[PDB]
Amino acid sequence: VPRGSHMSSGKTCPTSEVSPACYANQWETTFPPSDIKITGATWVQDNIYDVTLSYEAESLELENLTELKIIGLNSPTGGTKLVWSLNSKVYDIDNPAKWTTTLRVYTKSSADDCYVEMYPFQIQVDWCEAGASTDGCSAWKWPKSYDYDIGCDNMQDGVSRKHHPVYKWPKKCSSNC
Repeated sequence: VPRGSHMSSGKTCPTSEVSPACYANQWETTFPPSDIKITGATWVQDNIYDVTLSYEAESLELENLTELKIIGLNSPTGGTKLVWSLNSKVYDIDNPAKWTTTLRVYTKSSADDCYVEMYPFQIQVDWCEAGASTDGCSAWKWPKSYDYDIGCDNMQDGVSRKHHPVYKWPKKCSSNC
């Protein structure tokens, strides 16, 4: 089957087992609606996994986008993952409203220790500045800059200060545990 390392389908998680690490009766609902989630995971080694993050959110157009980045990431490759940046010359999405990126992440054991989960992080969005097109920006009914907070915080009574949970998946991406 594979002709080297890091090409093995056998370290890939069942997608049915990649799911929210927590649930809440109330999440933060500031800023445009979004759906932010992990859709796939692959075990690298130890507590390190490669994952696919999927982002969908009400947006302006690519031309209006100044910067779009994941920050606060607990990762062996560092805490920032820019997917678009006019300043830093990163051009890795086609549409701010719907995109995916891959992240290499550290994990911790979940409350069910058949699973692991990633650590909290933020997605920062910046529109309409610093060289971006201003076309449509006056009509935008939301702030030009904002953060989505991702995490399973220490809730009381099911009330979270985060917009969305972090995700969990089976330890080692095993199908059976």
